Amino acid sequence: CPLMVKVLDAVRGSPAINVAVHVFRKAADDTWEPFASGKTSESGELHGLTTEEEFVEGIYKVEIDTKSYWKALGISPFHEHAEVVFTANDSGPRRYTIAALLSPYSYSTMAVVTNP
Amino acid sequence: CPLMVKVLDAVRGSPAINVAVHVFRKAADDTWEPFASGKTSESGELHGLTTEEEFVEGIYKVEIDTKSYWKALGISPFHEHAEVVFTANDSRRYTIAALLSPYSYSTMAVVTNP
Amino acid sequence: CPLMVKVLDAVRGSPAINVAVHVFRKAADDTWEPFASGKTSESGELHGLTTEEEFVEGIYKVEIDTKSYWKALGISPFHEHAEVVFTANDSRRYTIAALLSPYSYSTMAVVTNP
Amino acid sequence: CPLMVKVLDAVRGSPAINVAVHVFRKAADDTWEPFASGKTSESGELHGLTTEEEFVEGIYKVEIDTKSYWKALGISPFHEHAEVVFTANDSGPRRYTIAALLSPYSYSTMAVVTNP
Repeated sequence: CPLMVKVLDAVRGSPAINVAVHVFRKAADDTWEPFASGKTSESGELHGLTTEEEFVEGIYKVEIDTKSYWKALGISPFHEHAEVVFTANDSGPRRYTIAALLSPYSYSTMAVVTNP
Repeated sequence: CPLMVKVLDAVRGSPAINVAVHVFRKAADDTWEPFASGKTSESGELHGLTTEEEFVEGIYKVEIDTKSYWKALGISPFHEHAEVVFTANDSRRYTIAALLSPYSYSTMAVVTNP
Repeated sequence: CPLMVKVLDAVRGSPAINVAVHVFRKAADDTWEPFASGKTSESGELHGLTTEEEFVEGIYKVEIDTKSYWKALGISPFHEHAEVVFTANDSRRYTIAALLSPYSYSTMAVVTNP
Repeated sequence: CPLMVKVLDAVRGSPAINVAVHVFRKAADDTWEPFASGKTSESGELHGLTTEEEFVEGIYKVEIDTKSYWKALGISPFHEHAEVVFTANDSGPRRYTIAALLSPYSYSTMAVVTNP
């Protein structure tokens, strides 16, 4: 898995389930082009977004739709989403795990980058 | 001061000084319109971005230039920048804080009523 | 003010008010000796814990009573308290910040030189 | 695994490997009694600390020896360790994952609690 996203809920002490995630890649004309999307599973993880072949060098944006997540649990949160923007694969293929820990008025995000 | 931004450095345990911050407001065509900008002070804070008159309800984006901060320190970072996107609601002062590490950041909003 | 403690609430986006904070200093027999205490203010801050004369080099523990904070709000929390343990070094002011959620907390130290 | 500890390094974007972890349980006389210990693996995880039978109700303290970790990487960090203190199994057996994200002058800790 070259790109995996994991989301946790710091209010419940649980995976954040059914969180929508949209990935974009910056195009030549500097616009954000849709690249992949999905939703987190019961484990809070989203696998299978892309492949080694498709996940070329570029600048990527992972959008985690946190506001929709919170509202469905009865909470009106601060952020619209959590964005994670990074250059990927510029020194060759890597595996990326993007983690996000969510609270209504805060989030943390961490990346683990490993060489296959 | 309806909007203040504070940035901290978790590698050195210090304010993050001279960090560029850009604020955008979402326009009717869904594009991001430049709204305000500046650089953090020696206290890691950025004051005077906007005014009560000007800071109307809407969706705002605060972009914090973290990559350039780390690059100047000779540290290799993960993110291009940190982004904080939120809706301003009438019914208060917003403090957006960001705690920076090379491969992680934490952001928090403190919303208080005068 | 050589030591200040700030506590924030990530569920409500506010200062964490009236949080009990206890500071201990490690004694020669390795036990924790009560050193200072108080409750956070309406700004979530606790000032005046100690003085320059009294805050000598040594290992200190700051205990933040998070469980009681959440219980009063009717929210079920994970931790008994948050603990911040560190060595004071001569060669500055310490700000210990804690950002609280029911099953998580983040703590940060800002160490600055007058 | 009723109790697992996971540690990540926010400077390197990697698991925190070979981090010593000491677990204590509060005794009847309110002293901290040694309960289990170990070190994180190449994945940043520490498994096998205890068993369902041994991990009874109580107040537990997980000490993560962060200072020793940082010093060996050339960094003089702020904290002596990261402590995580919690009541466990007071409503029956649960599985606990304690995660810690480390920086030299900060850390985050999160617990995921699941019912078998």
